[PDB]
Amino acid sequence: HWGYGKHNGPEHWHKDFPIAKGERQSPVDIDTHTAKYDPSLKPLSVSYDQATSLRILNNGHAFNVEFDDSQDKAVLKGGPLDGTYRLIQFHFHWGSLDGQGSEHTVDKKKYAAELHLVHWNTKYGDFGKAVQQPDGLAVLGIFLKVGSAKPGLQKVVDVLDSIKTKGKSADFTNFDPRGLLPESLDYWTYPGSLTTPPLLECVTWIVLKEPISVSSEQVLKFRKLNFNGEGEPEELMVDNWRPAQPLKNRQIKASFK
Ligand SMILES: [Co+2]
Repeated sequence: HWGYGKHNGPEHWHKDFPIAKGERQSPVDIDTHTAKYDPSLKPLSVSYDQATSLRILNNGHAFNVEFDDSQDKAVLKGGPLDGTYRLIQFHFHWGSLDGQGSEHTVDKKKYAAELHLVHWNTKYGDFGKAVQQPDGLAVLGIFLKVGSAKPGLQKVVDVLDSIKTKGKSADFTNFDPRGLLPESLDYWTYPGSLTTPPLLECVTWIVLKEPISVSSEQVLKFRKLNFNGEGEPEELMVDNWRPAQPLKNRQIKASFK
């Protein structure tokens, strides 16, 4: 099936998913010298106080921390968005080396990892309907660099041993995603896609300018996860990132001067 390996990686995905060569694919390189400030934009509103995390799952590609999205508990509004977008899950993309791992790049810079907080537009009723719409999803992307530890990440790191292999899950209640955010909510935004198959062009991307720092120990534990299932030869879960795709007929807008 699709993956990040030697014979099924991003360069092959177009055979099964021809939209991989589409007009609004993600990620992209963010050129800070061509993105333009848009005074029409508003501040982001991140309302995560009532978030209800449920479970963490190794899906064979990354791990998802899943939320109750059956009410407006953890929502994203404002910015470029019209309406209300509910948090369904977050996950990360990361490298085998600290010099790669992010999906978006900034002036061609790769970060060590990238956090995706995935939200769907409540006007479409559920996630599966939302991904069929151009304005179905809002993904808040946050870069990770290696430096100091991120205290709010540690609960995630310490459950990883329990979900080492594909298809394992564990209870993951009472996790506060606010502990993953940087100080600033300044952002870039553009229209794009899911970065994994089916690569649907349903995402308003909101990529924060300020990275968070995680420690070398935290990243090393991410790199101990496995793509494989239990009882199969070990394939470390690293380098689960798609490279930058052509911008084509899009503009990246900044919320900040
Ligand atoms: Co992602």
